[PDB]
Amino acid sequence: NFINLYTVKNPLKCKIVDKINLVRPNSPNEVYHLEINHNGLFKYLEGHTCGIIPYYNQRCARLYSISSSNNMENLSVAIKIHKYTNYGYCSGFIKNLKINDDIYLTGAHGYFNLPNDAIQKNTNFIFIATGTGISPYISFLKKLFAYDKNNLYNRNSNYTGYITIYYGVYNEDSILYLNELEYFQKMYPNNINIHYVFSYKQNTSFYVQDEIYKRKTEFLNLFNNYKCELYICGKKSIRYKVMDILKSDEKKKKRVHVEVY
Amino acid sequence: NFINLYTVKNPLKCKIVDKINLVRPNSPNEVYHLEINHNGLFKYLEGHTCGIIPYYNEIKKQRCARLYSISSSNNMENLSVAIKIHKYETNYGYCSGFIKNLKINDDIYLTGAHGYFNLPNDAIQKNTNFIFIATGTGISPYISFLKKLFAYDKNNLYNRNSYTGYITIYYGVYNEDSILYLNELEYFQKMYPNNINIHYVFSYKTSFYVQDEIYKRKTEFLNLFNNYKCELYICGKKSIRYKVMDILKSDEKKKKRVHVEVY
Ligand SMILES: Cc1cc2nc3c(=O)[nH]c(=O)nc-3n(C[C@H](O)[C@H](O)[C@H](O)COP(=O)(O)OP(=O)(O)OC[C@H]3O[C@@H](n4cnc5c(N)ncnc54)[C@H](O)[C@@H]3O)c2cc1C
Ligand SMILES: Cc1cc2nc3c(=O)[nH]c(=O)nc-3n(C[C@H](O)[C@H](O)[C@H](O)COP(=O)(O)OP(=O)(O)OC[C@H]3O[C@@H](n4cnc5c(N)ncnc54)[C@H](O)[C@@H]3O)c2cc1C
Ligand SMILES: Nc1ncnc2c1ncn2[C@@H]1O[C@H](COP(=O)(O)O)[C@@H](O)[C@H]1OP(=O)(O)O
Ligand SMILES: Nc1ncnc2c1ncn2[C@@H]1O[C@H](COP(=O)(O)O)[C@@H](O)[C@H]1OP(=O)(O)O
Repeated sequence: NFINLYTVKNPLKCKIVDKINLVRPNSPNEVYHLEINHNGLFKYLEGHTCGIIPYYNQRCARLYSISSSNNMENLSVAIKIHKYTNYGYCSGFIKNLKINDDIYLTGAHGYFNLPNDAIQKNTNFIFIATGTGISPYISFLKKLFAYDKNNLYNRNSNYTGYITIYYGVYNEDSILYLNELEYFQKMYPNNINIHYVFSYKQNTSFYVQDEIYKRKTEFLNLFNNYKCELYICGKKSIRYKVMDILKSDEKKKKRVHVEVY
Repeated sequence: NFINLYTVKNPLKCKIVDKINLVRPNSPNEVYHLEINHNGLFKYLEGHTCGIIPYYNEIKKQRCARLYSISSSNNMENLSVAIKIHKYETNYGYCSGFIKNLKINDDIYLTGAHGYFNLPNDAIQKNTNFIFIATGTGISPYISFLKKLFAYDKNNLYNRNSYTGYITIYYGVYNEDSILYLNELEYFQKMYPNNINIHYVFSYKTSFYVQDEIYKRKTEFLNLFNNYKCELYICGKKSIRYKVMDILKSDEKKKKRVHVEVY
């Protein structure tokens, strides 16, 4: 496996290649996409998180979902900058990062991966996310659809499954990896469908779970009839309402994946 | 004055006196109330947080502290803290697992105090009114406040001994068994029925959270904040903020009266 190949006691020294503002000006969020050069040495599968040790050489690491596929030279992450101005520990660190600065990662973590024969089987997917929770799904799509930023005009994909995405963000200027999401949507309209759920519409609260609930029968159809592998990434609450819909098998629980923070 | 007396560099060595399950069986949560003996050495005002450094000793050199709101009053010998145990898969959060495994009389290392989520310095004398808004462990500093204002003493609950302002509490939790510090909260409502009003918003029951309840009765909330010069506090989830603020919005001196601590 690629898990724990690097730890806080022997982290990988990497370099920042790019740092991009991921949101657009109507967003109340501040989120940076980081392109990180790891000399081909950081090993990972799509869905894995990496740890970043702020100000390394307190030695405390933070987890971040990898937003790139295995085949790509550099790796990437999306980091929301937390504020209370004071910043979160890592938040403050990422904020003052400069291009070509050193950054220390800890070996692959987590098990939020694709089934190992997803392309062969054309397995269908339900991806549910909020905020930065979209990152692993972006890494998933980049793999399944053989994405290439320098070669977007070709395809290239042997994946013929159907992917449904439910994504909750504040507004549309808060949708992360919109470039990619809109691209996949245009290039593969028979393979992918996306429902955005914006929290700004309120002020009743209405979130991504509530949308799933509105589409209960359709959601049940996809999971049951199309044997979708079901993923949840973001708010911890998403769980109960979505799990309830399914309940209303052990063979089924292996098809459900959860990563909340 | 008390901020950063203890740091990650010089943490205060304390003792676990008690460790109590704060929720009741129908709760899906696990949360422990820790009584901590700091030998009068840890200084704080009501509303402050302390840091706990998991696995600290005099292993590896991970000094990674987490903040927890103090739920006791200054006058109490020991200090209180309520910690939700975070799980995934089971695996535990970093500090969560450390607290999970904590025994009575174990060493625990504190930093602090931290924060400025504090009462007005003359609240009792001026009998100032309050609106406290909370979710989950966000009730903690409000418990601290109440213990100071109402002169709470576990060993002398049959005495009145209290402040005569009005406090309105909006508290969002999963269900009844998930109410943290239900004993105290029920004791305050029984003993000071004309000085406190608690509104519970249960998420187990579209979504409907604590802000939505407040938006449901926004005119009365407006009247409380404006007609009673209430100090407004918000502790818990970041989202609460905007829904509540908007009603207030539709300023310069009224922002001195609003307090927010989100996590
Ligand atoms: C499996 C997993 C995957 C994750 N993936 C991502 C991801 O892809 N992208 C992403 O952005 N994040 C992700 N996270 C979360 C991320 O790891 C961090 O938790 C996040 O970046 C905040 O870290 P921080 O050090 O900046 O904040 P911290 O310093 O750890 O503080 C945590 C929060 O408390 C607040 N805070 C800190 N100090 C105070 C204070 N004294 N008073 C009041 N408030 C305070 C901060 O504002 C912050 O919001 C993931 C987490 C997990 C567990
Ligand atoms: C001002 C302030 C006051 C606070 N007051 C309180 C309080 O009174 N009571 C309280 O309980 N908390 C409070 N908090 C939050 C608290 O400080 C901690 O953030 C909380 O205890 C979680 O810390 P942890 O080390 O156990 O989880 P961490 O290890 O830091 O991880 C954070 C979350 O991610 C999950 N996670 C970690 N690693 C993984 C992984 N590898 N894969 C998947 N998931 C993972 C954990 O389960 C956890 O839910 C407060 C925070 C602030 C900023
Ligand atoms: N309990 C919840 N369940 C699902 N989504 C939520 C919940 N609380 C907030 N959200 C939403 O998740 C999205 C991303 O949040 P974040 O930026 O904190 O990661 C936002 O739209 C946020 O709405 P809100 O605007 O109410 O915060
Ligand atoms: N965006 C939100 N705004 C207000 N309350 C929320 C939000 N998301 C969750 N909650 C609720 O706050 C309470 C405390 O949560 P926690 O246990 O995480 O501290 C829970 O009832 C939780 O409901 P839910 O059951 O939907 O998570």
